[PDB]
Amino acid sequence: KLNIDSIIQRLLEVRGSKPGKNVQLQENEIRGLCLKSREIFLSQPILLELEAPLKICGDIHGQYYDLLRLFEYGGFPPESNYLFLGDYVDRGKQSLETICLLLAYKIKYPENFFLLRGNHECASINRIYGFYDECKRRYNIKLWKTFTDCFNCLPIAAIVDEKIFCCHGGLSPDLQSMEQIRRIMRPTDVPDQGLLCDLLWSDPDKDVLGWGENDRGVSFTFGAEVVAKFLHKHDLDLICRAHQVVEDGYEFFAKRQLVTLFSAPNYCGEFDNAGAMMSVDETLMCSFQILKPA
Ligand SMILES: [Mn+2]
Ligand SMILES: [Mn+2]
Repeated sequence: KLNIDSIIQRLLEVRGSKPGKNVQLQENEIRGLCLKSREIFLSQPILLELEAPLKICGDIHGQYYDLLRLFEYGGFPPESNYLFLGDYVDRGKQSLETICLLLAYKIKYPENFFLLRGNHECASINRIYGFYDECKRRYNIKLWKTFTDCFNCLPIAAIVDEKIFCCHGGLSPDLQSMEQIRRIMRPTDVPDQGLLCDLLWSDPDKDVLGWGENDRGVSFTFGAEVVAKFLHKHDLDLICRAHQVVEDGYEFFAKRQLVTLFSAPNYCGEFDNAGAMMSVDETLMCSFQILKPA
């Protein structure tokens, strides 16, 4: 029943327009995106094992016209393969269009386009930071619930070519084995502590070395020694995460053993930050494309 091509065409029709212009899909169409993407998310592993070549993006937060920007720099699907690290909704003004385009591409190109869960893909959080209000304002609360059901099935982490470990937040002191991630059962809401919480909420910290307390009031911080041991233990070369704004769009930590990516330029209209996108080529060489704020 679902006309994906037409949905994608209408979402892209506003390319070039000044930021703010809405796209108005029918409720039934959005509901269809959620239900069909949810089938796909559940049919694929919770810990994705992906291969290069690949583009990797961090937080978007409903900045739809920045998402379009990313695709014009990186290549509209299927010209490149994509992995997004979560935080698609909240704070920005066009979360619906952001998430709709992402889900549409996921349905169209399920083997070449991937979405991880971020900490905002949780109903207790996106109720407060804007997605609930955007849904209510534009459609209704029932549609917001349909999105939650779909968010609850997103995968949590990826390993790219057995060398790059990717997740929204970062590491967990509870993470002894990758099998622990593969055993996480979907759908689920994100608990307030534990492994799943930490993957979506933790942060690197330059002033600690081991594990520390996190100023967010949830989860932990980790230092360079945690990072080194994790990579040595699992025979990995790099951790790739998002979750924090970085002035330059990306930022290395711990002698380039971790990188933070952030893909929303001029975040909230408040910050003066650039957005970045990481390319991994077949040789596992990492490059960056930078989108300066306009
Ligand atoms: Mn975020
Ligand atoms: Mn986050």
